[PDB]
Amino acid sequence: MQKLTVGLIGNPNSGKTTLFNQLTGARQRVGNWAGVTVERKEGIFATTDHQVTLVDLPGTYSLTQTSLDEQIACHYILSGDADMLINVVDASNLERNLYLTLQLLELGIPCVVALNMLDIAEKQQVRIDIDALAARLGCPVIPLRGRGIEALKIALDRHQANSDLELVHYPQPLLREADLLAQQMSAQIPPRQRRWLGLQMLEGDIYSRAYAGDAADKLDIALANLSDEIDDPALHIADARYQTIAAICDAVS
Amino acid sequence: MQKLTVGLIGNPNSGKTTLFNQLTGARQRVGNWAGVTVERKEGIFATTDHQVTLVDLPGTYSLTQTSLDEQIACHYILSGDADMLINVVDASNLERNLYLTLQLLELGIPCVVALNMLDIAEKQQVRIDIDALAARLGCPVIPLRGRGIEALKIALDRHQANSDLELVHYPQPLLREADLLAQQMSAQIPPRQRRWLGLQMLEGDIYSRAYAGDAADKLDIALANLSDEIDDPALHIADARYQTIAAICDAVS
Amino acid sequence: MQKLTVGLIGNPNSGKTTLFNQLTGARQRVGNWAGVTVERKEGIFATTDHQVTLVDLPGTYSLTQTSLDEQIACHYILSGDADMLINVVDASNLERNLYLTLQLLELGIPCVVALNMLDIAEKQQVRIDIDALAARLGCPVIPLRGRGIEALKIALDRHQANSDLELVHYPQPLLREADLLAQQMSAQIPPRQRRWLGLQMLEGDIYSRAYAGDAADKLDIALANLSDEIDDPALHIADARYQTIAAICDAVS
Ligand SMILES: [Mg+2]
Repeated sequence: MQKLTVGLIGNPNSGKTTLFNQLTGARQRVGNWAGVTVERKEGIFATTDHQVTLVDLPGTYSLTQTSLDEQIACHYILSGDADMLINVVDASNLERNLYLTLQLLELGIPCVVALNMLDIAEKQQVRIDIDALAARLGCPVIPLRGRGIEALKIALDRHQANSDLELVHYPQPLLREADLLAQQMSAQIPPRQRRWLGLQMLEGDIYSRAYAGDAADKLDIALANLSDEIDDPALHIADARYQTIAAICDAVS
Repeated sequence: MQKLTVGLIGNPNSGKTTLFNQLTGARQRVGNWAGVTVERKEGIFATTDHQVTLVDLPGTYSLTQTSLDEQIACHYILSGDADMLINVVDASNLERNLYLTLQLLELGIPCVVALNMLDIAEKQQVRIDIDALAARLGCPVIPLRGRGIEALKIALDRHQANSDLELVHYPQPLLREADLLAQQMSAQIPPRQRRWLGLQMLEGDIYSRAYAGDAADKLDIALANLSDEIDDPALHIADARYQTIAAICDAVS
Repeated sequence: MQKLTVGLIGNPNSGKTTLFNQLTGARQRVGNWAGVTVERKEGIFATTDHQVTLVDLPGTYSLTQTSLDEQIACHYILSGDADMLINVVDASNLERNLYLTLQLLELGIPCVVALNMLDIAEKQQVRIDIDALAARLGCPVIPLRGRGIEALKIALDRHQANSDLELVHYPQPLLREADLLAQQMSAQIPPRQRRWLGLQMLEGDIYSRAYAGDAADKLDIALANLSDEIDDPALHIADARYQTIAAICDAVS
């Protein structure tokens, strides 16, 4: 059976260790994240086609104060160590969850959404439309009797590449700059990421500057172009992302 | 920012002035429709890409007694003045609303559906499936905290062309004639419209004859062909449109 | 009007004679299935494009003890007598119904699902999402005031070919053998069926061996290959089909 490294990532409190313990059972071990004493849990389970190494990522609300759990998930996410991500998403706080989701999706990392706590969503009287959600995100959405798990495993095997949906609608000025920023960036990172990194820099993401290399000192002269062409830049971006999530939610829940 | 002329159209009582006042705020003015003393409200708002001139069309149940509100919406709709239409649709009377919708869709006018009064639909215990509705119509469907509006604006920018769905299933005889009628028609009107006009003439739409030009006096000899090949013609057509709406509704609500 | 032979097939008790009596009214007659005294009801109704000969198939839970109702539906299904199938499916026992459905879909027979007893599903508090169901199955799904019937008729005309969805996710070893089995099989049966037949043989379907011809005595040496490569074979297959239905249901109901 083929090897596959999957990252497990989600918001804190959103059922991420439950999923990990059910998937790996006993075939798990605990180490520390390199250089720190933060715990790194790792595990293995078998799908029809793969033998999967599942790495439990620290629980987080955003990829971009700073935080160590945060620097860890992000650093790992940008490393390419992972062939694919299982994004555990709490159905009963769907909007706040999709924030992390969209980031993974604009990065372009092959992603399977594991939609949980669907019992609480019923009580609280929320219904998500699974497959409408899958169509807007561009990636399979699996609702979790060990059913969800089997369905989740199969999706890991069958899913290869998220659809390119251009999910956020940005001012054209903004994209022009994120792009001009993105060519000052290391060949070492894929295209979609360099775009995302370009946009993060225009948002005031300080952290991201350290991922940008050659594009640190071009933010000021990029902030040159936009002043003409526009602005409120970090404003337009946060907003665009906020409109994109608010509209999926109103369409699917 | 780019200019874009959008028509606003819907059934009376279906929340069409509310939407118009929210979109344009104060940047509106009132004139009269050319040649009459019927009020024509016009307004402007800004999307990410466009500066939109919104023209409020008289409220109507059908494009095809006669009526002046009716002659006005239709005349404007066939003029091409409008780059795009926002079709305000009352969720709580979805079937009766889609009648106007289908007409716009068989005409081929780039169309964004604004699905409102979703509060009344809840109480009355109706749920519409937004994105299944969007897939059957071939055009974005936006459910309206100023959320819906932002989602509506973004769709105006992103939507270019309705999908060609062949939505109504017609007897082949019927289409043969609507088509033979449609070549007797002015180069000045697009293909989809000339087909629609051909069909309207076979339905007994008297009004449409004045849009047909050269194809007035061919209805009798078109009604020649169908007598052989079929009939009940105005019957088959009204019915086909009625089946098409009834099946979308049963599939999405 | 064009001729079209449709088979009507479903589980017992799932409303299959009601649908048949409504579609054909009085234009029905009763005969016996060739060689037996089992009743074969046949009927005719008119669609917009076709004049349909509807043949009522014995009610059944599976295509693959043995049974005569069972041998009859299957034999007819593999004969190609039918240009298309109307699969009547009880919404209130959706999972148990889809078992028969999947078999038709892996065979590749142009299929229209007629989704009934939607009243009982409401009471029992089940909602099916029609068009999400249609998208996963690869075939139109029509929910049945003579509405459903009209919508059903139109779909018969418009539907030509199920989408190829590879619905069940099989171990690659399994498919390798079902395929090697499938070339030992008569040119007389289409590709998708010979694959299905290959898989049925590896499942312990005894009945299917008589459809396989030249591939009877290769099951033992096919069971050669898999022992190496795997196993639990009939296990993996039944399971794969069970996961596939369980995941559609969790996604659409
Ligand atoms: Mg849906």
